[PDB]
Amino acid sequence: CPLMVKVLDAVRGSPAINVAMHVFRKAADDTWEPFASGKTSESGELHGLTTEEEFVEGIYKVEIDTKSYWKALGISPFHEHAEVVFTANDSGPRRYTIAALLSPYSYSTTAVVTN
Amino acid sequence: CPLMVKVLDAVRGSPAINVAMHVFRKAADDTWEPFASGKTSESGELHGLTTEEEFVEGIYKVEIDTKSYWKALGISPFHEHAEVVFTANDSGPRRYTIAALLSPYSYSTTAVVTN
Amino acid sequence: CPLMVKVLDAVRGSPAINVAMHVFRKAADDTWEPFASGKTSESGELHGLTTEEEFVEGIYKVEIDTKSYWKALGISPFHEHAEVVFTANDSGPRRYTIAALLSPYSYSTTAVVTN
Amino acid sequence: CPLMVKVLDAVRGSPAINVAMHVFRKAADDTWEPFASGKTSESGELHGLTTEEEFVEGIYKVEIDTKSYWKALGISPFHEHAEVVFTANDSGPRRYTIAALLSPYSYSTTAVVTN
Ligand SMILES: O=C1C[C@H](c2ccc(O)c(Cl)c2)Oc2cc(O)cc(O)c21
Ligand SMILES: O=C1C[C@H](c2ccc(O)c(Cl)c2)Oc2cc(O)cc(O)c21
Ligand SMILES: [Ca+2]
Ligand SMILES: [Ca+2]
Ligand SMILES: [Ca+2]
Ligand SMILES: [Ca+2]
Repeated sequence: CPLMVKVLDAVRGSPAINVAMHVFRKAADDTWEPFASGKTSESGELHGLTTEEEFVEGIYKVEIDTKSYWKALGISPFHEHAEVVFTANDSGPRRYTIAALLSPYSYSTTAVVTN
Repeated sequence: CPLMVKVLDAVRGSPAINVAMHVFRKAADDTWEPFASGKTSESGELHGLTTEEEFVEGIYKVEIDTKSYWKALGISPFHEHAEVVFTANDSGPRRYTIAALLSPYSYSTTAVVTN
Repeated sequence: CPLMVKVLDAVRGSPAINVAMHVFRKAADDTWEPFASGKTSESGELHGLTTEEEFVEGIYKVEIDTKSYWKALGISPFHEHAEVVFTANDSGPRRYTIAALLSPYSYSTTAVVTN
Repeated sequence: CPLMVKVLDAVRGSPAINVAMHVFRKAADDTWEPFASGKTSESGELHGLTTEEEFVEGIYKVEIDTKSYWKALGISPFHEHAEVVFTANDSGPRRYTIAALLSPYSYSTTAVVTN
């Protein structure tokens, strides 16, 4: 699993379940092409987005639909979504875990990159 | 000053100085048109991006060039930039302060919305 | 003002107002003696805790009563308080701003140390 | 495993390995009694601190020795340690995951509480 996303809810102290996200990859013409999508599980994790072979060097964007998450909980949040944009595999294949910690008016995101 | 951006550096414990950013407003064709830009001051702040009359309801994106900041410090970063996408809404007088706390592999962003 | 504390609320997108805090200085017998205290203003800030002459090198602890804050808002919190423990060091003129961003089950704290 | 701690390094984008921490439990006389200790593994996690039977209701403090971690990497950080203080099991047994994201001048901590 070369790309995994974990989302946590800082209001409830729980995984953020059923959070939709879309991954894009920058094309040679500088447009964002769709790459993968899914939603987080009961553990707040989304696995299986891509494979080692398909996850080539490039600039990737993970768009996490945080607004829909908060609205379903009755909360009108500040952000439309959380965006994570990064260059991947520029020094060879790596495994990426992208984590997001969500509050209505704030989020934090980190990356753990392993060889 | 209806919109201010403040950027902090979590490695140095300092304002993040000379950080470039661009602000975009979402157009009707779902594209991002440039709206304002600047670089942070010695206090890590960027003021004067817009005026009350110009800052109408809509979806705005603040793109903070964090990669160039870490590059100038000789530190290898994860993100291409930090993106803050939000809806500005008219409900009484509202001033928006977007704050971002930067680390090489993580960032946090919050919004302080006041009257 | 060599020491200022700023507290923000990530659920409401606002300064965290009327948050009590106590500052302690570590004594030679490894106990915490009270040094200063106050409550945050309507801007979420607490100034005037100490003076340049009094704020000598040592280990300091800022205990922020986050539990009482969330209780007053009717929101069940995780932490009893938020603790910030640090060494103040003389290396040129130094002003310390401790910032804390509060959510019910999470907090973030940073230090901005300037001249 | 009713109590687990995970520590991440926001400068390197990696688990924070070999981070020492000590857990204390508040006694009836309001002193902090030692409860458990250990260090994080290669995955940045510390498991096996306690058991369901031993982890009774009470106020617990997790003291994470972040200063020693940064110093071994050549960095002089701001904080002496990261402290996480919380009431546990007040509504019956729960499982607690305490996470800390570390930077030299900042840290974030969250809790995931499961039934
Ligand atoms: O608005 C903020 C929030 C910001 C902040 C952002 C993310 C974080 O995780 C933390 Cl701890 C703190 O700190 C600040 C420092 C400051 O001098 C003035 C400010 O307005 C802020
Ligand atoms: O990987 C992480 C990191 C995440 C996190 C994200 C942003 C943050 O600011 C903080 Cl503190 C923590 O917390 C976690 C909680 C958990 O149960 C299992 C995990 O793997 C993580
Ligand atoms: Ca390459
Ligand atoms: Ca309206
Ligand atoms: Ca000295
Ligand atoms: Ca009870």
